[PDB]
Amino acid sequence: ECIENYAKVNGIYIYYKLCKAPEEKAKLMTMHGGPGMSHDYLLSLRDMTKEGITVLFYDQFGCGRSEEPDQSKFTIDYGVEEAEALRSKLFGNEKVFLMGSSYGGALALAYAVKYQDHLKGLIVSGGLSSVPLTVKEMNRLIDELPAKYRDAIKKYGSSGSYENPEYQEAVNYFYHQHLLRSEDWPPEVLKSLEYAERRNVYRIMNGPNQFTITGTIKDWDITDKISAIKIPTLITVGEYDEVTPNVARVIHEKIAGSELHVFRDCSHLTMWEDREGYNKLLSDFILKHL
Ligand SMILES: N[C@@H](Cc1ccccc1)C(=O)O
Repeated sequence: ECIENYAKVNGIYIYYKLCKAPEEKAKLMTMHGGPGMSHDYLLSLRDMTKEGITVLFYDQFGCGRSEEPDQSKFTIDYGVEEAEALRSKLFGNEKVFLMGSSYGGALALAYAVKYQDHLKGLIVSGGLSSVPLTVKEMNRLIDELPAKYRDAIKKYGSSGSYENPEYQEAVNYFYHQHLLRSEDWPPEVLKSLEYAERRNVYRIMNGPNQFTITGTIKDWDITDKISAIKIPTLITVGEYDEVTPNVARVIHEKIAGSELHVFRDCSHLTMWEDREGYNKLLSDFILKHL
């Protein structure tokens, strides 16, 4: 199994899980989405160890098993230093690959913008360089939703009545349409969702739900900066991704040399909807840039 540990990182105790590859060829660091989720829903990327790729999972500040730091530290810039601190505290001066999903991708970009010198490659799956853009795009998704659920999200949404069952059905439908297109959501995914609903980070940095981004990052946007990323970048996105491929396009358009792969018939959690295709894509990318 993977080697887990609860070591002090950048001041606070963080939880990380290192899964070493039998014949290691590259170290891949992962950043879960949210803010407030956990590494749990990214475990599917573990398969890559079978491809000589060591994968490092870890719960960010206030997430999963890691401890919650002062609320003044609930920032993307903070997560970056946390990541760097973890990357050096575990691998030292070794250049690794960084992957980020959803908010984790945005975080991955932020990190890459400052610490790309420590990276051999950047992977952004369903990530974003601008929240407003992401919001401008999710609103469109809600409008394209069958009125039944659209009116509900818009009705109880303005009254902050997220507890209402009618609003729930809509949030459920939307999720099964742009978050994970499948009947049986895997435990790992439900665990990460459960975690975000039990900790504070999600409520403070993101907001009520997946498309109600009213938290402290509602205005985050580093699009006019990501252009500085010169390292090999692989940007993926699902056809029906809640963080639309158009949002991915913006990242691709800036990062020169970057690749943009849209997973057809996939949504946000493409690592589960197409675990084999998704993993093969990432592993092939990494190995081609050792
Ligand atoms: N909270 C969702 C989508 C999202 C991420 C980041 C910002 C806004 C929305 C996720 O990470 O799966």
